[PDB]
Amino acid sequence: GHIYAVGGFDGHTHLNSVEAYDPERDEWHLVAPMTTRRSGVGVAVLQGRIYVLGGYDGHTFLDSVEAYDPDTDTWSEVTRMTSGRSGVGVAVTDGHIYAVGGFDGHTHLNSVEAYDPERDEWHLVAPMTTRRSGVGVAVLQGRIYVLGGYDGHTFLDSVEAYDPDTDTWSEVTRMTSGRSGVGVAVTDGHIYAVGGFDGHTHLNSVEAYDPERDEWHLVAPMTTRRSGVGVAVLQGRIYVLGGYDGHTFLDSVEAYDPDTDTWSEVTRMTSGRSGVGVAVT
Repeated sequence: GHIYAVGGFDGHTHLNSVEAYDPERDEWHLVAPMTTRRSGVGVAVLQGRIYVLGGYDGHTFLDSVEAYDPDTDTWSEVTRMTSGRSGVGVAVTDGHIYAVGGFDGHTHLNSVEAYDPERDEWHLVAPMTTRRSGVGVAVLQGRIYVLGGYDGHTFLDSVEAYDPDTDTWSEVTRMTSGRSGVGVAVTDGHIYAVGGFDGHTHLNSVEAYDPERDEWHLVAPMTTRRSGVGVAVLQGRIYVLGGYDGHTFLDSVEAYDPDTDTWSEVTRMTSGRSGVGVAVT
């Protein structure tokens, strides 16, 4: 597999470029660009295609969606979401894509919508309790976990879980820190919350959720403090890409091996990308 880094902001330009990472060659290169510039974009993989949704293009908050097919190196339009959403979280489960929260240009949303492949149409599902943009989303067992974010007032440490079978939300133990712009990975039965911004500092800490014990614990921190990051799991390793450290729009990438609790540097992206979306396919 490859890691795809989608869009983002490089400090001057909202990007429509997309690049792919090969972990054996430890190299990044551009692929075909997307049609729309997008930072704060949500990304998911459904039946081998990469779906990119929402974001901000430099002028407008987007409700538009596009899909990439790696085999043909071609982007195709997909039906629009019910609302524009930047800083949106994205989950795939049951053959559905969920878009969670986000900022529509005026307010932070607690609404959540689902993409129905029966119809190529989006529709709202039950809302979360808290409004959240810059939110991290993970699928674990059958449930969608929503972590952190920003609600317009508070940098959130709270976590909620969605059950798609019942279209209902439940509370989960809060994280050790508020984390807006947080990255999320699931590997080996744990959810990792990576980085973020807590209102005073960008974070290099990383914490892991054990669902057996409903407990968060810190693990080894990354080298660079980062919010607006992309996170991917590939070949047992957690890759953290891009983001913003409070000064610089980052092109740096780090990899974490859960078996050694060790972060290692890997090759930089072709561009700095904050608010970058990530897919593994």
